[PDB]
Parts: sequence; C-alpha cells; structure tokens
Amino acid sequence: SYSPEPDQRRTLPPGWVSLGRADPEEELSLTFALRQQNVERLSELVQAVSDPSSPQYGKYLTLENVADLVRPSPLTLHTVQKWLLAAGAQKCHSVITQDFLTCWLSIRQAELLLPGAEFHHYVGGPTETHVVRSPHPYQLPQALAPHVDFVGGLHRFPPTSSLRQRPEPQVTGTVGLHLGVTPSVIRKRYNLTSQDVGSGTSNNSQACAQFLEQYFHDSDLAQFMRLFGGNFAHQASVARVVGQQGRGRAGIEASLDVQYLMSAGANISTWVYSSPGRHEGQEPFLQWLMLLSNESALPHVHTVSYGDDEDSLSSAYIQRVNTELMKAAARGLTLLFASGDSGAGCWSVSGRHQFRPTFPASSPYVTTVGGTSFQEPFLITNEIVDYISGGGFSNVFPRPSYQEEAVTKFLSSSPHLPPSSYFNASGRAYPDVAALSDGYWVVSNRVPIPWVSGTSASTPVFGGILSLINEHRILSGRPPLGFLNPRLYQQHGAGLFDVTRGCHESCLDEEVEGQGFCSGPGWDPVTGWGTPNFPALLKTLLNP
Ligand SMILES: *[C@@H]1O[C@H](CO)[C@@H](O)[C@H](O)[C@H]1NC(C)=O
Ligand SMILES: *[C@@H]1O[C@H](CO)[C@@H](O)[C@H](O)[C@H]1NC(C)=O
Ligand SMILES: *[C@@H]1O[C@H](CO)[C@@H](O)[C@H](O)[C@H]1NC(C)=O
Ligand SMILES: *[C@@H]1O[C@H](CO)[C@@H](O)[C@H](O)[C@H]1NC(C)=O
Ligand SMILES: [Ca+2]
Repeated sequence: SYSPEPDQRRTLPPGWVSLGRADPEEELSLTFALRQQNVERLSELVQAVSDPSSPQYGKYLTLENVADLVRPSPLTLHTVQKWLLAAGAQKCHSVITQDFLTCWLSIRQAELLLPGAEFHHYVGGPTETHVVRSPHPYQLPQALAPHVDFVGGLHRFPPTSSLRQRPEPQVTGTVGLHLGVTPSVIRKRYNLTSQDVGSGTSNNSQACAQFLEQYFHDSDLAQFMRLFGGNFAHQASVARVVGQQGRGRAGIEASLDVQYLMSAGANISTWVYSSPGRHEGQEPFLQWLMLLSNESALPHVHTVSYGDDEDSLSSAYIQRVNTELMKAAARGLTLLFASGDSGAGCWSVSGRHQFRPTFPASSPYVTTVGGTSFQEPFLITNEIVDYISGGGFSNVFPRPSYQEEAVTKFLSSSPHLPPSSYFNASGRAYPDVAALSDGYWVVSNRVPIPWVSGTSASTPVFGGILSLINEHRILSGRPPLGFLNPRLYQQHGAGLFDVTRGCHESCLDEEVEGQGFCSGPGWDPVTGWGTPNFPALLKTLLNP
C-alpha cells in the first residue's frame, strides 16, 4: 500500500479539542477524488479561452464539455466502485464530471478501507464546529494509485473565527464626520454612480462563499440595506441559499460577504453558499468545490474567503484543487480569493524564518484580492497598503507566463526586497488586485458591527464591481470575463488605481522586523495591480 498524503499536516490546530474516539458503528461520509483524464489538454484550453489575444477567447466550455474531457476512465470508475461496494459503501453520490464520489461508511468499514485511519471527534472555535478526523496517516492499495488522488475528510480541519478583539466602544473628541467603511464609501471611492447598478434584464448573477460555522440571515441583509442602501437600487434578499439547512446564529464573516457583494454589485441576483450544521466527514471547501461541478448553470462571479497555509497541504490535494479551479476557468467562471490577513506570513522552518503563502490564493488560476486602507480616517482619498494584506510567492506553482513581465519588473526594481531566504522568487506571485479591507460595517443578528477588517471584505467588493462589468458585457452580447488574470496582466492593470505606498506584515524578528514585501509603482505582491476605478476599468473590459 502507499500513503497518498504523507505530506498533509495532521497536527491539531489551535483552539481545537479531541473529544473521543469515533464509535465503530457511527456513519460518516467520505469524498473520493478520482483520477481525471486529459488534464494537460484542459490547461491548454484554459490558456486559449482566457487569452484576449486568442481567437478562442470567451468561447468557454459547458460543464458537459468539461465532463467529456476530464471524467475518469471506465477502468477507474469500475475499479473504485467495486472497491467501495466491497467495503460496504452506501448512498453514494457522484457529480456531472464524474471525478468525485461520496459514500457513507461506518467508522469500522472506513478504517478497514483506509488502513492507518483512526477516527476521533474534534470540536473547535467559538461556535463549536464539529468534525471527525484521523491524527494518523492512511494508506490505499497500490492498485488504486492510478485511480484515486486522495480521500477527503481524513485530516484537514475547517476554518474557525479569530478570537482577536476588535477595538472597544470609546469616547473621542472627534467622533468623526463619519466612522468607517460603508457601501456609500465604497461606491464613492471606486466611482460607482447611483446609475451603476444591475438592470435585471439579463440573467447575470453572482455568488459569495465562506466556510465558518455561521448562518446567513436574510433579515440582516434587509436591515443592512435599509441602513446603508438608501442611495442605490438594491435587492434586500438573496436569490438562492446553497448548503444551509435550518435556523442558526449569524456571524460577522457570513454577513460581510453578502452584504457588500450586493453593494458593490448592486441589483444583481446573488447566491450565498453557507454550510453550517453537522456534516462531520465533509471538508467544507472541498464540498463547495466538488459541487461547482454538479450544476451546469452557475453565477458568473464567485467571491471566496478560504485559505490554508500552502505548506500544510498535501501535493495530492493542492494539485487536484488547482485542477478544479482550472475546470472553473474553462467554463468562464471568475473565481476571486482573499489574499489573506497575515501579510507575507511567518513560517518557522529549519531553525529559521521565511514567508508563508496561502492557498487557494497562490493558485495561478484565481484572481487573488489584497487589501488597502485610507491614509486619514474619515476621508476617502488615496489608498495605501493595509498592513494585513496577504501576498507573496508560491512554493508549489511556478510563475504563470501571464505575470512574467510584471514580476520580473518588481524583482529587478523594488528597492525594498526582503532577504532571498524568505521567499521563492520562482513562484506564482500574488495578489493580482486589491480593495479596501479596513473598518467595514456589517449587520449580524440585527446588530450593526463596526471595525470589520480583512481581505474577506475587499474580495466581495472587487467581485461585485466585476459582476457589474459582466452585466455590461452580457447586455452587449459578449461572454463574461471568466478567468481574468491573463487579460488583466496583458493590459498592465489598466483602469486600476495603482497602490504605491506601504508594506504588509511578516515575522516580528531581527531580520525583516515585522515587514514583508512593499508596494510600489505597478504590480506588487501586496496589492497586485491595485484597486478598481469602475468607469476606467469598465472601458478596458468591453471588447473583446
Ligand atoms: C449532484 O446533483 C444531483 C442532482 O441533480 C444530486 O442527485 C447529486 O447528489 C449531486 N451530487 C452530490 C455529490 O451532491
Ligand atoms: C433592479 O432589478 C430589478 C429586477 O430584479 C428590475 O426590475 C429593476 O428595474 C432594476 N433596477 C434598475 C435601477 O435597473
Ligand atoms: C520554489 O518554487 C518552485 C515552483 O516555481 C517549486 O517547484 C519549488 O519546490 C519551490 N521551492 C521550495 C523549497 O518549496
Ligand atoms: C475616482 O475618480 C476620481 C476622479 O474623480 C479619482 O480621483 C479617483 O482616483 C477615482 N477612484 C479610483 C479608485 O481610481
Ligand atoms: Ca503598485
């Protein structure tokens, strides 16, 4: 047998507790990632459909097209099906691309199927998220090496919300003319007029996902929109909620994404993806990702807050997830990911420090969004770096060709380069773009909450503005932008406000002294090309 994921971290993350051994007779649901075909061909098709210089630009695959391409061989399907049925799998589901298969097993059956697996219950975080995972590595038969990439639900823990304290209520002697960031502030700064809203006359649509154990509240959105939405046409309900069953407590992150996607992309049909509630063998992100490939008609724009440390992931998992992002890019979906909230990050390895990139932010196949702030508090002038803004260089994926010029220019030109030991100059660099990330208002459980901060905020803002641009494209009879990066870099970030002041954070240590990369003229790995000036950016994304 062999371990498919020797290099997946299995360590118990902070704020989690091991509760007990799972009962042999408990049932759990494990997702099996099956061996795809024609993946190299898929990468060629993506290169073509996303390159604005190609005759094939915008000619995206249907989900049917993708499935016909990448779906596993008959041998793979038959070998895995026989293998699972034998072990006692039940109530399995697949997806249209046929490259995921999820099945219920008993804990006993599962630990026979996957020798080494030892399932325990864990709880984590302020809302007591529950999972069942193995601290021990697992093995597959050699006969499955050709057929199975990995088994979801074994190791990787879902995200839990920070216990970091926001600023307390307080007096000042300047209570401001206006505290913090609201929809009005966003739309003013990025030059959306009141006319800059969806018309509902196409079937343009957009989507956000996050993966903390929090529930979406339509009531909070309604209140948010009454508070903040007075001066632009808006919708006060989502078009669809995917993944949420039952009633439960709202949270800041689950409020932020929707409330501000629907402010930046106003009067556009919006989905929410939101799977709180018990599914202990599911990984939340993998579930979401798998399910993209199970629905043919999707929103064009998806704004996603999710990250691990890149180094924590198995090769098997990270490479497969990257292929799933490729599949989405082949279909003309624009997937945006928050760049992270720890700057360049900090990783202690081999007695030393280096930067710590995150994934999927590091995927060459997503638009990754960093964070800016204003210089003075009250006042919506020029943008600078928000110190938390995630960025840096992959240790896994090589610099994609579409950022060769931009990155080489930065590396050759930047007067503030960190020590070379701290980063991988060869790697995919991010972010690609940026928006405000400091001091948002949300409504959660019917309470307005200020000082909400992070690239989780910037990300739905940037996405909404893209979704409004798509509305223009679609009404004029053109395909949506889809995978944006090739075009954006080819166009040297035209239409974006170039962020040139400030650096993001890193190790508080004797060498880099709390700073990672610095922003500069043009593309940098703190803010990318920078922030959306709508009317200017719109002009650059109309033809082709
Ligand atoms: C995919 O979609 C079909 C509904 O069309 C459903 O029956 C199936 O269970 C879905 N797959 C998964 C893994 O959820
Ligand atoms: C907003 O969209 C709705 C359809 O959902 C449409 O009736 C309305 O005209 C739109 N408002 C504007 C200002 O385009
Ligand atoms: C540096 O990045 C490249 C990808 O461009 C990768 O192949 C290599 O493993 C990385 N180095 C380390 C030490 O991870
Ligand atoms: C919004 O437009 C004004 C010009 O009226 C410009 O000063 C500002 O930079 C624009 N916003 C962005 C983000 O470029
Ligand atoms: Ca810059």
